[PDB]
Amino acid sequence: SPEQEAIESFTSLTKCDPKVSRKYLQRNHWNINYALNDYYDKEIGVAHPPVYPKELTQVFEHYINNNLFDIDSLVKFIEELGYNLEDLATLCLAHLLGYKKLEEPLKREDFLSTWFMQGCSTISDMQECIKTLDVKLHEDLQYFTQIYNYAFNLILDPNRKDIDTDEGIQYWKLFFQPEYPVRMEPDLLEAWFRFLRDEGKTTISKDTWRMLLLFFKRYPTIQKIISDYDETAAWPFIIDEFYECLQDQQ
Amino acid sequence: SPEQEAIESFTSLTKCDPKVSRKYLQRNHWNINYALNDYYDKEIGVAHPPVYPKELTQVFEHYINNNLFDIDSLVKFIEELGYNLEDLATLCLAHLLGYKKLEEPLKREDFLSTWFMQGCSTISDMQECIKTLDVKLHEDLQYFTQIYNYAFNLILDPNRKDIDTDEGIQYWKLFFQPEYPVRMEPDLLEAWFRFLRDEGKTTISKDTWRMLLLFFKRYPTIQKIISDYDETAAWPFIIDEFYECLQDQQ
Repeated sequence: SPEQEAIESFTSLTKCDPKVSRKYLQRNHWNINYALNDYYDKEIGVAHPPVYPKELTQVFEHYINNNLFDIDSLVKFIEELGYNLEDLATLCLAHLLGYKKLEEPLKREDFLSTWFMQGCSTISDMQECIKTLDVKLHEDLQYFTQIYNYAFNLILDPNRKDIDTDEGIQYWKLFFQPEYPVRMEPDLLEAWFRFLRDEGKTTISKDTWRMLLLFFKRYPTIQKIISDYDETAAWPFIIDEFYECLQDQQ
Repeated sequence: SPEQEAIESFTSLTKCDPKVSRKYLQRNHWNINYALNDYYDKEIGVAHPPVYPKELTQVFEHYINNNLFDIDSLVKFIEELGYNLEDLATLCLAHLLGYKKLEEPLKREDFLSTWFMQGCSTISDMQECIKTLDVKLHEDLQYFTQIYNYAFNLILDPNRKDIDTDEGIQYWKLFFQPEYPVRMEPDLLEAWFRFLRDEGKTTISKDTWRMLLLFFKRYPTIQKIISDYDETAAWPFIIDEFYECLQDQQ
């Protein structure tokens, strides 16, 4: 389709949002020549201030790959900011930017609007923002729980309902560090990892992921489990089995 | 099915979580008589502390209607706490409790676990919690935006993609009060409501709802719109049409 082709060309040549491509084409009777000419005439500079500061759109465009802000852009981006893909602060960023899955490319409007709302246009600003979120992860339990539950949804592969146990263990190790709001005994954590490996549990469901945070806040030590745990409560089976194995191990 | 019937009876008689009903039945060879007897023997009180303080499960059970914590329970509940269904603080509560839709009943484990995580077991505790969230709505822009976007998803009727304009106007009037982090001119807000009514716009889409927050943060006054607004930017059509009507109205 000739009109579809024109939008795609315009978007490639200018690196603009596709909605903006349709607007320039509509204003120029869908003739790409006149649309480019209209558009550039506008860039030079009775035009209007851009929606977004030039510094900000430049960041986005710097990391875009083939018209897409895709997982590679993101890794490159977080790189520049001073983090790793598997950092907890990166979950906070991804949550901030509205990622639903790390594989889906990030919309240009989602990037620009997010940073603009936070008053950021430079790498250096973006850095201060993320640092402030990382403080909130250490200090606000509601925000900590949002991110903890979010992490599962982001780890979760296309067309799967559970995560692999190695990735869940990798994240548990980050989330249950005592600088974060859910403090628990290290022996209990180590016992949990050993149990999952002994039992050869290969996947973790969303129920288990969520209930484990509640279980550790309720029973933060092995002695509190042995002492107080109610096997007729509403805990998942795997938590009951963990209890039986702790009680067997004394 | 006899086993399904037994779970349902047990759940009715005890007001316990259905997972707990299956556990007591499994421990008593699926004979409801022995299961009740096991269960009550346990309540009296070498039992274990309950998972949740008695004060907390009592709150839930006080508001439950016919085994369900349904919209009527919720209205009754928020009533007791000192709010109205249409309060912004109630969106914060609903978000806290994990409502996805106000019509779906709230799971017993979702109620108990939420309050327990927040260190609350009494009405009075719950009150202090909500007050603290309401402070966060006034002071934290990221939390304000989460709740603003959440509100649309909660207003959104079963099997519909857009909200009615009257409900969106009702919420805009609450969200764009100057005590909240997005400050804008009252004349502009009034012009927006008048435009939507003049144009006879009957529904608001999720795109429009979300972009309006960004539009008001970018152009908080009518003079800033007239002066700076770029009709070739990525704004929704209805925002472009609003601009044309503002420029016509001078």
